[PDB]
Amino acid sequence: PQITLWKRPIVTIKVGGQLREALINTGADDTIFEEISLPGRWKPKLIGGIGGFMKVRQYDQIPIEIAGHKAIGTVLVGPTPINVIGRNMLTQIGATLNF
Amino acid sequence: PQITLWKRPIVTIKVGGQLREALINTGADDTIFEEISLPGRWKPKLIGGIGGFMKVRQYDQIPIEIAGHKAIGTVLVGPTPINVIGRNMLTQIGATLNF
Ligand SMILES: CC(C)CN(C[C@@H](O)[C@H](Cc1ccccc1)NC(=O)O[C@H]1CO[C@H]2OCC[C@H]21)S(=O)(=O)c1ccc(N)cc1
Ligand SMILES: CC(C)CN(C[C@@H](O)[C@H](Cc1ccccc1)NC(=O)O[C@H]1CO[C@H]2OCC[C@H]21)S(=O)(=O)c1ccc(N)cc1
Repeated sequence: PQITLWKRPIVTIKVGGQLREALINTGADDTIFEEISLPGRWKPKLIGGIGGFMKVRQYDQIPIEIAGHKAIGTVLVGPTPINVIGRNMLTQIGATLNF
Repeated sequence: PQITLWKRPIVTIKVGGQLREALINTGADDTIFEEISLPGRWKPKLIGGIGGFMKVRQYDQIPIEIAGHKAIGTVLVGPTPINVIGRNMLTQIGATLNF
């Protein structure tokens, strides 16, 4: 698809056998969801650093479907106020910015 | 241009008779630069809200050139750690996300 930016670019995601809404965020290195059960072994990760750190669970090699397109990558699970699709996943779907 | 997302999408901006680097950020509603002198009347604005607020100077109707393309819009000036081009400006240049 082609997504214009007059509204926040929030899209439907398939992840962990569930559906979630998430913000497509070119400003985010990583993809993070609030609390979802995912498969495999996780490890703790501290993220952020600008004013403090948030501890999250890092799951690698998670399949997601982002508005119809399949991606595999790292998904962080933790107490984010806003689910986010970051560049790690956007590269996998071939997302570009165009003007 | 077409910008891939394997690196942070940082681009050269012309603003206030100066050059700055800024992050193209689809996750940001607004455009914010660290401290730059701009023309016109500003007003204070509190931004954020997620953990606290940052007070910034809001300048309206500021021309910028974002990798070659002219945009006019609101520019916030304040103590951001990272200069950001947000959706307010991205819509003016016709920036889209495509996959
Ligand atoms: C890490 C996520 C929970 C949230 N994100 C913001 C985060 O990257 C901020 C971005 C940031 C940049 C400049 C100034 C303030 C915040 N950086 C940061 O270090 O925040 C710290 C704040 O306390 C800790 O808890 C979260 C991470 C740690 S994000 O995915 O990029 C993001 C960015 C903007 C929006 N609207 C929604 C999500
Ligand atoms: C407002 C700017 C200074 C910074 N931005 C982050 C900001 O939107 C966070 C985004 C955010 C989202 C979820 C969790 C934490 C932070 N939201 C927020 O309310 O932050 C508050 C923190 O203290 C105050 O100072 C800054 C604004 C106030 S941002 O332009 O979207 C931005 C986002 C990510 C990066 N890497 C760089 C910039």
